[PDB]
Amino acid sequence: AMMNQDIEKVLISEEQIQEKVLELGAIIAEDYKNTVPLAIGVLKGAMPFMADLLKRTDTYLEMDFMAVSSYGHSTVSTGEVKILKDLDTSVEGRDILIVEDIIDSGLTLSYLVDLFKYRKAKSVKIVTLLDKPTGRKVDLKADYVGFTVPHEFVVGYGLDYKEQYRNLPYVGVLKPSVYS
Amino acid sequence: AMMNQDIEKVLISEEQIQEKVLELGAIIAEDYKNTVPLAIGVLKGAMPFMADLLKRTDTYLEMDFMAVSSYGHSTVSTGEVKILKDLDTSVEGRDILIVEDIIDSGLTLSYLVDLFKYRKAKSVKIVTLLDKPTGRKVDLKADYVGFTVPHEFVVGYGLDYKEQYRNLPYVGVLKPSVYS
Amino acid sequence: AMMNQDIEKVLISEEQIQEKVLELGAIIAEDYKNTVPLAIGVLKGAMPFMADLLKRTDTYLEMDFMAVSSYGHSTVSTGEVKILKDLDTSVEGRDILIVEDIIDSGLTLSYLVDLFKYRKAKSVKIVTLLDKPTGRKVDLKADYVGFTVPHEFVVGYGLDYKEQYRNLPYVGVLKPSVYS
Amino acid sequence: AMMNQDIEKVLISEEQIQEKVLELGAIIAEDYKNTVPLAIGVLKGAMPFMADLLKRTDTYLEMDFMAVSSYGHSTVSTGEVKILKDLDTSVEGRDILIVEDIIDSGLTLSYLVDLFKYRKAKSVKIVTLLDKPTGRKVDLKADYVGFTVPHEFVVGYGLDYKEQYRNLPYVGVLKPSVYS
Ligand SMILES: Nc1nc2c(ncn2[C@@H]2O[C@H](COP(=O)(O)OP(=O)(O)O)[C@@H](OP(=O)(O)OP(=O)(O)O)[C@H]2O)c(=O)[nH]1
Ligand SMILES: Nc1nc2c(ncn2[C@@H]2O[C@H](COP(=O)(O)OP(=O)(O)O)[C@@H](OP(=O)(O)OP(=O)(O)O)[C@H]2O)c(=O)[nH]1
Ligand SMILES: Nc1nc2c(ncn2[C@@H]2O[C@H](COP(=O)(O)OP(=O)(O)O)[C@@H](OP(=O)(O)OP(=O)(O)O)[C@H]2O)c(=O)[nH]1
Ligand SMILES: Nc1nc2c(ncn2[C@@H]2O[C@H](COP(=O)(O)OP(=O)(O)O)[C@@H](OP(=O)(O)OP(=O)(O)O)[C@H]2O)c(=O)[nH]1
Ligand SMILES: [Mg+2]
Ligand SMILES: [Mg+2]
Ligand SMILES: [Mg+2]
Ligand SMILES: [Mg+2]
Repeated sequence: AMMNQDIEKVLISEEQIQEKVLELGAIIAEDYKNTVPLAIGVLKGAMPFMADLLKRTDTYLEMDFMAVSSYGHSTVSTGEVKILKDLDTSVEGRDILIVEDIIDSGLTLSYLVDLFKYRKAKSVKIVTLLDKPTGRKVDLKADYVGFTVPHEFVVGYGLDYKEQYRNLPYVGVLKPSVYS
Repeated sequence: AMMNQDIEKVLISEEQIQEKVLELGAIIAEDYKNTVPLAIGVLKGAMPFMADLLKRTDTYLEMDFMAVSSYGHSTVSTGEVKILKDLDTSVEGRDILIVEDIIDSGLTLSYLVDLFKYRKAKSVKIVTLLDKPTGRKVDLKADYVGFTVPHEFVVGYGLDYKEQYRNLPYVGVLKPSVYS
Repeated sequence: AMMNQDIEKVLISEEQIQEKVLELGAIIAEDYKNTVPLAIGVLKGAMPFMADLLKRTDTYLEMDFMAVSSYGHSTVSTGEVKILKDLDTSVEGRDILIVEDIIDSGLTLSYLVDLFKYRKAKSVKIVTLLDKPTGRKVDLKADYVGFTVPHEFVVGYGLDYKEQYRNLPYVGVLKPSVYS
Repeated sequence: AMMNQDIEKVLISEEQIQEKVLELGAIIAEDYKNTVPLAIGVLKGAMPFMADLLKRTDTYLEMDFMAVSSYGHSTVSTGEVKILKDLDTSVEGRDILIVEDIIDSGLTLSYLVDLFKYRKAKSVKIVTLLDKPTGRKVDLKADYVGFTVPHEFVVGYGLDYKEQYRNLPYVGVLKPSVYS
């Protein structure tokens, strides 16, 4: 019983992830050299990428995190979600950088973006490791993108199937037999 | 030995409060007869008034509550507050009735008002037991008001000094010897 | 369309509730005359009763509130729940009084009781408006009880059916046709 | 202009951290091969270490997180803290692995340890990257330790001074001129 045996194929190895993280980190450090931004991750999936990205971003910055959950029907259509943990600091006047593992529908993330704008953020940018424009249900594009990927359910490096596989150091596609 | 000894004068007796609450309840019941509104109280102070008001509001309605805290000096400027407990249901398409004990500066309350408007509320109205408009730091008008009271620090019927005196059935003014 | 028309029969009218609230309040005020207890309500159902009870409790006290939600299978068997809003003050050394609308299974409430004991409460007592020893799934008895009632689903005065009827000023039994 | 100029000395380089993390990950993967543990990080500081550790832990596991804050002077005594974000799943019957960046006083961590034991955890173990046992205000031993470090205030790899320097890929000591 080993996780590797559940993966049909690899999409992005650890080597390529760390390479792209090094690239995005250096770009972000230069873009944010004249401000102390508030970098925000949405639990749970964004944590591994956010960890590796920010330690390749050589500039002063603060971290924070938010936890949200679905309301049921309203979340599936407008992205409105229940805030379980709000930010530990105010958004007003801050340059916000949202760090995400993947953008698929974009519903929830667009709700948070405009929420931070309602809270009078100085700016709101997005950096995502993976982008799936296929399943997009609102006009939302990330400012920084590590990889664009097909509409195929992947796992690893923060992305789960029923709360497991988040700890893989790579991203891959599960064998169809894994699903249940 | 007893709280009444700390009270210098009674500003609004229990009898007066229940008379106006009976009045407000009937008005609100008429205004919301063709909708199932979401009646929201902001902890902790609004709890006694919200309880007695909806007891007098003979119409179908749901209850919910929110808890917030300040970000320090940031809240004092725009009223932005940390959400500790969001609503249990979505705001979109709902008629929101915010139940408050008192509106003084209005900073925090206006922030929640436009938060719910950002969340696509069908309508957002405010009913407060006490209105202290002389303290406003923002333009915010309550739609339903029990009493308008002078620019003074009161206590009782939800309103606390250092977390005490909320359980008084009336609204009064403390003797200056109490402040420390 | 009026709520009264949905009630098959009344269990406790408003007059009897306020009478019992006056009785329990005076008992609690004497028992807690030599301490400033922390009175805690569990949202949402306990709010109306907690409001009326504490304003008939003529002694110094503090209020607080907690919000919890179910985990699924673990909540149905052991009462363990997710804390959505924790207390705003520490429990250590405090005399805790939990104010509840009804005790049926007792699972959740016994989890919170022993949680406060784990947090080194000086004492943990319970006051409940209604008690249904029928559906009890753990040995838990309230210290103060307003009314013992049969194993029949009631509504009003904080108790809901699908989030409605909480605002009734009395407790009654819905007509069977109301259910869906 | 750059953070490295604020650092007086590097205590544990990035290369050393990843070597030990690789070691810890393999050990933990062996110890948890016959269970699906719940790996819990305490925000914010544990995020970088937790990310790299589970990347090296080739076994099935779930991730979760908690957020807390202090009650003022009360936390300093028994470590009791306000829960801002509880776990997303129940603790009962689960093998809990708490992932920490550093253990200094141990007050807060011991409180969470016995909280999870109160919630009927099957087991509760602790892995910390850094151990500062000379600062203990309670008897708490970590089961897995990366490095033991002297009684000194460090920064980097999750550890902050006034919310900054978390994003350093190493652990260092600030120049005294930085403290204000
Ligand atoms: N494993 C995996 N997950 C995907 C994929 N695409 C989207 N998700 C996740 O599914 C959840 C719901 O996503 P959607 O709302 O449909 O799309 P969105 O990501 O654009 O919002 C999100 O987080 P969540 O799962 O609700 O939270 P968490 O897992 O981040 O804690 C998202 O991260 C994928 O290809 N693989
Ligand atoms: N006792 C008392 N309180 C007043 C009075 N006027 C305002 N407050 C309360 O003080 C807190 C902050 O007041 P302001 O910022 O000045 O006014 P605002 O609430 O309208 O913004 C609010 O709640 P809070 O105290 O932060 O929350 P909670 O106590 O409801 O939990 C508000 O309800 C008064 O005359 N007497
Ligand atoms: N209307 C009504 N409700 C009852 C009755 N008996 C129990 N409940 C409610 O159902 C929910 C689950 O109760 P149980 O866990 O089965 O029993 P317990 O009350 O002893 O814990 C509780 O709150 P909750 O509904 O989950 O939260 P909230 O409604 O207090 O927000 C409780 O208040 C009843 O006769 N009538
Ligand atoms: N930078 C740094 N921090 C240390 C050091 N030792 C302890 N801390 C952090 O300070 C906070 C309180 O520390 P103590 O109460 O003294 O030690 P304890 O965490 O073991 O109880 C904790 O997290 P926190 O800061 O309150 O939370 P967060 O920063 O993880 O969000 C802890 O992680 C150190 O040498 N350097
Ligand atoms: Mg997931
Ligand atoms: Mg107050
Ligand atoms: Mg209910
Ligand atoms: Mg810190």
